[PDB]
Amino acid sequence: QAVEYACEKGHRFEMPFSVEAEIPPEWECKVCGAQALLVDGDGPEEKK
Repeated sequence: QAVEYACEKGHRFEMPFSVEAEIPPEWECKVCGAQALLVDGDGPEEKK
């Protein structure tokens, strides 16, 4: 149960969210510096 974000740097990272939340389709890249697109955001974090 973790959300997965992928930055335009090419890196993917997971962050803790609510599994009953509407996971934001994009988030700031905590890894390197970019806008990271949320992947598999069906609803639950690790729904996929």
